[PDB]
Amino acid sequence: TNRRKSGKYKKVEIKELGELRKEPSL
Repeated sequence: TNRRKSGKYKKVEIKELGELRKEPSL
């Protein structure tokens, strides 16, 4: 498996999983 906890992911993964479709706003 791939451990996404590598760390860039706080920005990277959250951004691409969501900002392409909804606001990156909280």
